[PDB]
Amino acid sequence: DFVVVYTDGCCSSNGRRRPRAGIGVYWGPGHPLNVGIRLPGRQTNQRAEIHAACKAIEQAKTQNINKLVLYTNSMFTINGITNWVQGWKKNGWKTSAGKEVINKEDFVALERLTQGMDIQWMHVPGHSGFIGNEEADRLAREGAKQSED
RNA sequence: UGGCGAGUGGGUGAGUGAGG
DNA sequence: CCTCACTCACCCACTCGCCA
Ligand SMILES: [Ca+2]
Ligand SMILES: [Ca+2]
Ligand SMILES: [Ca+2]
Repeated sequence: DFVVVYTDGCCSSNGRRRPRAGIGVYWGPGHPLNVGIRLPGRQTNQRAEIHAACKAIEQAKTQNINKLVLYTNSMFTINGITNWVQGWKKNGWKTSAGKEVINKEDFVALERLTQGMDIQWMHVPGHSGFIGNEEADRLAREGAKQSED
């Protein structure tokens, strides 16, 4: 009934001068939907993690899939979409310190995708998961090595 | 009061740069 | 496995500064 997918977002030189952010998605051994692309827009790891998910819900919708089990090591991504967003719409998208929520654009994009979607968000220990997370990371790393389109 | 920018030190986890 | 240096961003909350 459900489908299991592994996503990762990386970023070479995160917070440095020339950051390169990539995303990776893993469905199955040699699954043709396995992808590792350079992330357009601002080059951060947090944006890569959110949009690495985003691409998974994107691809699942093109497969008439609505029940998803989504794996990512980003507690930022998981806690934001499952918790913080509801309070953010209520307080005008303001962090605990009163400043604007930086990745609002990415979280709005993510939730817009979760509509009509039944996703079970699951966390992976970044250094203790099995080959699903390990590979998905490798797709992200090699995706950040590419140029944009 | 509104706007803006730095911190403080606990939590969540992430992504890195340089070396053995 | 070991060592230095970071940022990305949020939760909890109380402090400095800047502008009307
Ligand atoms: Ca984008
Ligand atoms: Ca104030
Ligand atoms: Ca850490």
